[PDB]
Amino acid sequence: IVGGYTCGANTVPYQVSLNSGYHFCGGSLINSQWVVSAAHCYKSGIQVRLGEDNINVVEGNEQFISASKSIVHPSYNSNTLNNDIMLIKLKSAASLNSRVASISLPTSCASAGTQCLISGWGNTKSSGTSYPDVLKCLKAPILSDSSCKSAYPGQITSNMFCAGYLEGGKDSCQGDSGGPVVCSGKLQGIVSWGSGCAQKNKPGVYTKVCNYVSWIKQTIASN
Ligand SMILES: NC(=[NH2+])c1ccc2nc(-c3ccccc3O)[nH]c2c1
Ligand SMILES: [Ca+2]
Repeated sequence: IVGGYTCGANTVPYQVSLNSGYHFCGGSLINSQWVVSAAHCYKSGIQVRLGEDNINVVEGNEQFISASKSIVHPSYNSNTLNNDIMLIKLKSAASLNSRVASISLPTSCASAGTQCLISGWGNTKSSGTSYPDVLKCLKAPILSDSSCKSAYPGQITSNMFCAGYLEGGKDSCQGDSGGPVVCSGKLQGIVSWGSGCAQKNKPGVYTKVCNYVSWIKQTIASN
């Protein structure tokens, strides 16, 4: 996250870290045995880490659980990142309390102007790299579809939305992919892509979760 603030330990209780020997993507806990992330974060041998604040120090609230299966969206296109969403089922259910809790899926799609909370352990610099060990947060608004398509002509589909600042300085970044965009207590987006990070007129682009609720619910119900 570039230009964000330190969230504070376990203040984002649905945030997970996907680990394959190291943190490589974020994710959101949607129930005690399922995590939603970005399809471009897919790989085999994923261990889901819940209750994390400092990903390099075991502080006491962590739950490390392996994935039993991953399901990438049937229409995911890795060249355009359209339908960039995946589901991960945990080998055992996590123990939910105040520091590890699931986030609700939305009943309605959020509108431009909505302020949301984006979080992750991604790079905090726009030029250069500095990866933080504790969770960073950013409050940002969803932008109009007009501003979004104008910033990325020919690349935005109906399954994506932009959120951020056209002025730059604040954005999600590499290492934040797969994480949550929560607006009014509902998971409305998944950190998906951007052109660099925090650059002027290049806001972050997110998977529009409201368009996948039926698929998520039907998938969980049968697996
Ligand atoms: N600017 C942004 N909002 C952004 C967000 C997530 C990203 N994730 C990446 C990324 C880059 C290389 C490999 C995987 C990634 O998720 N770039 C990203 C950029
Ligand atoms: Ca830790």
